[PDB]
Amino acid sequence: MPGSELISGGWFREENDQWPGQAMSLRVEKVLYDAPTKFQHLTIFESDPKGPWGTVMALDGCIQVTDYDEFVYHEVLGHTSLCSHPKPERVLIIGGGDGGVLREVLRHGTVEHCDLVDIDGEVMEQSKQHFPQISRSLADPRATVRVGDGLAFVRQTPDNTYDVVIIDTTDPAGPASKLFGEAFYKDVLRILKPDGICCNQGESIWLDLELIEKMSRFIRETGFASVQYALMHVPTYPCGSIGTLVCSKKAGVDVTKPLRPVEDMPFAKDLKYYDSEMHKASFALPRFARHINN
Amino acid sequence: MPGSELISGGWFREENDQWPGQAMSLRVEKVLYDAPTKFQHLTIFESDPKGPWGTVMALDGCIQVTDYDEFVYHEVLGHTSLCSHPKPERVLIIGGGDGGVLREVLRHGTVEHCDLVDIDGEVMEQSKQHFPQISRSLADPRATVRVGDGLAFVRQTPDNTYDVVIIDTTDPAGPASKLFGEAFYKDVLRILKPDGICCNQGESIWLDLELIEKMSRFIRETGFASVQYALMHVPTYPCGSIGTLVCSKKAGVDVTKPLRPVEDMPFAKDLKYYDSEMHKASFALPRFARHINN
Ligand SMILES: C[S@@H](CCCN)C[C@H]1O[C@@H](n2cnc3c(N)ncnc32)[C@H](O)[C@@H]1O
Ligand SMILES: C[S@@H](CCCN)C[C@H]1O[C@@H](n2cnc3c(N)ncnc32)[C@H](O)[C@@H]1O
Ligand SMILES: NCCc1ccccc1F
Ligand SMILES: NCCc1ccccc1F
Repeated sequence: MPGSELISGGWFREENDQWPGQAMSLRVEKVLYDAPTKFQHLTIFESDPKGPWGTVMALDGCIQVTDYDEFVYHEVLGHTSLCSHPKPERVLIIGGGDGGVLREVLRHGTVEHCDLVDIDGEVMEQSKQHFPQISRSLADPRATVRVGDGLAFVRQTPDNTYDVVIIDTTDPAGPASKLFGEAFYKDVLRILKPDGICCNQGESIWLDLELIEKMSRFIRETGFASVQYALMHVPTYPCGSIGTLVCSKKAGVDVTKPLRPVEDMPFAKDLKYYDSEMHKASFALPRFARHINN
Repeated sequence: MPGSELISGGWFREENDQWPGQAMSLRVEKVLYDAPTKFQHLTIFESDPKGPWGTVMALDGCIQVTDYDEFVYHEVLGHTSLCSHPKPERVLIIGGGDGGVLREVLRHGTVEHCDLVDIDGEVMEQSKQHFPQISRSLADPRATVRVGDGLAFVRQTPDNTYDVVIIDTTDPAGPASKLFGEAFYKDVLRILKPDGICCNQGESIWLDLELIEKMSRFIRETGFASVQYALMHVPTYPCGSIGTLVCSKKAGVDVTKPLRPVEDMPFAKDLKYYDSEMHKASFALPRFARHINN
């Protein structure tokens, strides 16, 4: 819904009815691209050089990435999921057209192939033009990048295809709407191998607690053995955090203690947020929310 | 620096040169107070009833408290410090004129008396008027509230007076400037008993990392045996978080694991954010910030 109008008087103001009454605002130095795509309104701007945020991307008015803080969400989804799997060789990313989660997934030496399926091919194009440090991964021969709806893709995929499925989507308003639903997760379960792990963009414990409760419950009811929400610090998502529901197909698995610590891997010291202490800490939730995890 | 001009368009915008290029914005339903005090510009407003934030207070344009998320910082400062001490009987709060930390300190049965010294008497008056759930503590018989500069109060206080000193101040621009300084901390060390603990308003890992490291350095140099930063999730502070440096006078103290777990206390079930799991998780820092704690 929201579009070009959110830039006004030198500021981008993230006003949205998904978070009534509040708006994170970033100063605009230069707009780089602002257009409707086939699916979403896409805005990329350079923020004020006197601030640290760098380039910023928003879809349907909702901030998706900035240069300064993108490493948090991308490291958390990519490493919390793959470090919870015994030997993740085949990975699926639904959404993620900016390439960030793919960049982090492809740090793991176990990965043989990752499919990435985003509905909006302009997101991949503009990420290659304006976010080269996030998009470099897209060209890698381990990846097959497709433009398509994630629901339709999973309905064409065989049972037991993937070790890990990562659902990196926009908010429920817009083309991601059915990806927050039970029918979609039914198929995600089916396309995972017996030891499979999924994680998602699991929204906010401040704004979306009821949805998190609802989704955590229906994902267990579809047949995942366990679901645990990992909370992470991201300044430029609404209220300064986001979470991911980390789900295990197989019973007896505790995703909250890494199974294959990143520290035993050669790229651990290049990460800017994630490590095994952060992984365990991410599943400790405020008392008001701790019931999500038990 | 800033004042009434941050309300415009029906919104309050937290523009500040302490965080250039960004601003949190809240919709204003009704201004409740807006004026210079003896020391600071104080603004209180009721936010959009369509949003969750409730009443909001700002000093010198910097959001201090909202009804919806105040319990996080108040619980973390009050309980992380007192649950790290073996028997905290005498406590000093510098700043904290809203009374939130004092509310939390006075849940502990060990506390005989808490002194609170805030430079701005108008903050206590307005917090009683407009934040009763936060200020419900100020007139307790276990508290003595005085209006004055915390710097002089700590200088005048005799050695070995307190078990815990909690420094709940505004940002360094303004009357709290010298409370981020080494001379103040020297007096804090002096007025603590030999097994004393202090903690403070420790600013942001995204905006202030250099300041945080400088403080941790000089607090150690003054003679505190250990200093560890605890991170917490507060949507309405800049970037969505803040921290506290929790410092022990005595050697041999690990404040990162609770000494007296709050679960053994009768009010644990009343808290909305803090518990032992959150206390331990708070000291896990993102890799980029990890050098604060080692
Ligand atoms: C930009 S990425 C999130 C930013 C942090 N990496 C979210 C992507 O989800 C895609 N998205 C939204 N709906 C769908 C569907 N139905 N299918 C696939 N991808 C989707 C959308 O086009 C974004 O590029
Ligand atoms: C409002 S409280 C922080 C909000 C979350 N409890 C911060 C207080 O610090 C006081 N403050 C600022 N400088 C000083 C000094 N020098 N001394 C005491 N109190 C001070 C200021 O008046 C606020 O009431
Ligand atoms: N409101 C932002 C929620 C979100 C978080 C992460 C990635 C995409 C995304 F849309
Ligand atoms: N910019 C907000 C920093 C802060 C945090 C907490 C209490 C007071 C305070 F000023």
